[PDB]
Amino acid sequence: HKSEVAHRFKDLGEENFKALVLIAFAQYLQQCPFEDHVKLVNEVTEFAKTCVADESAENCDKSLHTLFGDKLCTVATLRETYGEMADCCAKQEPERNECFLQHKDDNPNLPRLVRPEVDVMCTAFHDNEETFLKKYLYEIARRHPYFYAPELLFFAKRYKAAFTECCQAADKAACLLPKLDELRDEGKASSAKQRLKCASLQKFGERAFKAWAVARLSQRFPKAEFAEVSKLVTDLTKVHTECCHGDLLECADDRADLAKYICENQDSISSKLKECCEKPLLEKSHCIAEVENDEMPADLPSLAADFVESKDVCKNYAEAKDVFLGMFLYEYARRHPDYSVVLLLRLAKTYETTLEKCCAAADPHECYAKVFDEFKPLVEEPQNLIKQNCELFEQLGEYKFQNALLVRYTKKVPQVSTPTLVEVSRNLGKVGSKCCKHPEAKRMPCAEDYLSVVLNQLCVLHEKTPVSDRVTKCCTESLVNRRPCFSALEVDETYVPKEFNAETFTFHADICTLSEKERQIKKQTALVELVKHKPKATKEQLKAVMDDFAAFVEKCCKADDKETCFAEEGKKLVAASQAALG
Ligand SMILES: Cc1cn([C@H]2C[C@H](N=[N+]=[N-])[C@@H](CO)O2)c(=O)[nH]c1=O
Ligand SMILES: Cc1cn([C@H]2C[C@H](N=[N+]=[N-])[C@@H](CO)O2)c(=O)[nH]c1=O
Ligand SMILES: CCCCCCCCCCCCCC(=O)O
Ligand SMILES: CCCCCCCCCCCCCC(=O)O
Ligand SMILES: CCCCCCCCCCCCCC(=O)O
Ligand SMILES: CCCCCCCCCCCCCC(=O)O
Ligand SMILES: CCCCCCCCCCCCCC(=O)O
Ligand SMILES: CCCCCCCCCCCCCC(=O)O
Ligand SMILES: CCCCCCCCCCCCCC(=O)O
Repeated sequence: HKSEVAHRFKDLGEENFKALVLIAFAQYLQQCPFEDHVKLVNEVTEFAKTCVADESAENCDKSLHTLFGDKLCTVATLRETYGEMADCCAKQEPERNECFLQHKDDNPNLPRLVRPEVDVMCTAFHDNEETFLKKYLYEIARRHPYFYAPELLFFAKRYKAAFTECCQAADKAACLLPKLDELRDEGKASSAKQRLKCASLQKFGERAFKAWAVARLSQRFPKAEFAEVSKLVTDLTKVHTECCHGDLLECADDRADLAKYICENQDSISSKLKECCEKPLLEKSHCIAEVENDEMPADLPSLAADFVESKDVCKNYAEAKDVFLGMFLYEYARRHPDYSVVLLLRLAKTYETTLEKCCAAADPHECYAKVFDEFKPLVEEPQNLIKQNCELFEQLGEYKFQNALLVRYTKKVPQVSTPTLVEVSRNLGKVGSKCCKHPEAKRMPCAEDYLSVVLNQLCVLHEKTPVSDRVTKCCTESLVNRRPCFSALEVDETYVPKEFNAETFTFHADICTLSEKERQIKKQTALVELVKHKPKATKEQLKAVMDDFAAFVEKCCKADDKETCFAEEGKKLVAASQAALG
């Protein structure tokens, strides 16, 4: 408007305003103390208020970036603490803002943030709700300088809502701790997703991204016209290019403009944007991003007509291959919400691979008159797995099932950090329950969304601590082949069973006194180690020793003494195993 500051304050509101400014500065000045950021926020906020009362007061005409940069440069110890970053204060705005971007650190050498006791958290919440929430928001923000601010804000309110509900409950911990875990996990998945897209836009390219967006937007807005979808994909692409550069304000405006365009064209995109569009800026785009799939028109012909029989097909394909394959993808995508984008892309690639060789023959219509046959095996696969796993996830519960993955993966690539094997296994497990719950129509898309992050996380580690090239092969394979690659790893047969060591299996009674998350992650570390020492063991074998061990501990937690039991009735089990498996 006449003043940017004013305008952002007016529609964001004072409370949200204060919290975003805090997250902003917390992400650059990651080293300064909370108390300092509060002075800052309050200052900036008093100024904002100045521009709201008189939208023409001194300096209110300045742009946010400018103002932001000016405040960053007033920090007395900028150069002493951030050193080179302080040099940014010498450039002329555009360059300055760009300079600040590139100096923001991502590996803040800061201590892991620990979860204090429920009683103290609850007490802290109660005594001073704002300092408590804003303090932790500041803590999460300075350790994650790239986590999109608004989204972090959105998480805070969930944290606030969980304390609010739990701290005044009967069994606080049992109420609170699980919700805090659902937020930690969820919070990590979100961080991972946004870095993955920005990475993909880098690797795979702007085109591949678009292909991905068309598939995704068509499943969500099946009723819209290819032209309409296509318009949204071009915009969606920019939004994410700019956003991936890292400027919070630019990124925010792009998401806002798009969300507004979508709401002003509702009846041309979806009939599911009712709610979201009534919401205020902040929540609007976010809301839209999680909207449900509109229903597809019952009418809808079939792909056969326009993509196989129809004359002009090779003609349409040569005039605009990209737009053409875009329409294929679009038409298929909107008819199949239950497919994972990536699956939709193999289909699209395959179709392309056929028209490329087929429109080169003397009579194509014959060459490609059976493409849809090549599609069946490609679709059946991801489906059949989803079934094999989700069904198995029944016989056994999450934990007992994570123990199946655990063994299966340790035997594929046994030369991998045992604690990385435990994390990945457990993570796959959670993916199994977060999804297998959904109906046979949201499964594949869910898995795709969660398996991806888990897979990238596992590649990032493998990238930093390489070991097995097979994984490397999968980690450097194509966007569309990553998963199948992993799903095709066979048990490794070159493995040299790990040197024995009874210590790795030496246990004590200190475990009859540990929470689930504890007991588990230990019964699982031995299980993994047990496979690396005798990978030639079978499921009947391990499903046996897993019992001779489990029900063994219950016998030491049922004995007057323990230490002896956990060594006496132990070792007795070790030998009874180092024999029954050799
Ligand atoms: C990245 C991220 C982490 N967290 C969680 C994970 C962190 N612990 N660990 N590991 C915890 C630190 O308070 O917050 C969150 O709530 N939101 C987020 O966006
Ligand atoms: C669609 C989607 C996007 N994101 C990313 C993309 C958003 N940025 N942009 N553009 C970012 C917003 O926090 O989160 C996400 O974390 N989960 C999702 O489901
Ligand atoms: C905008 C974010 C506001 C966050 C307020 C967070 C309060 C978090 C307590 C977190 C305890 C986490 C324990 C853990 O991750 O292991
Ligand atoms: C002086 C510091 C000013 C910081 C202002 C931050 C404003 C953030 C607005 C974010 C709007 C997001 C809209 C959306 O995601 O759809
Ligand atoms: C203003 C944004 C409205 C977005 C509605 C999005 C439905 C999105 C499925 C999106 C996958 C998006 C990836 C990205 O945005 O970078
Ligand atoms: C208006 C935009 C139309 C875009 C049409 C895109 C068609 C993309 C086919 C992409 C195949 C990608 C295969 C791969 O990335 O490995
Ligand atoms: C020790 C490192 C192990 C890394 C394991 C990566 C495993 C990826 C598995 C994907 C499995 C899909 C299974 C299924 O669909 O039924
Ligand atoms: C404990 C792990 C449970 C895993 C269940 C995995 C279901 C995976 C479905 C994968 C579909 C992949 C589709 C694709 O890659 O194109
Ligand atoms: C040298 C002998 C090493 C034995 C290692 C045994 C590891 C057993 C893990 C058992 C996990 C059982 C889980 C369950 O029963 O629900």
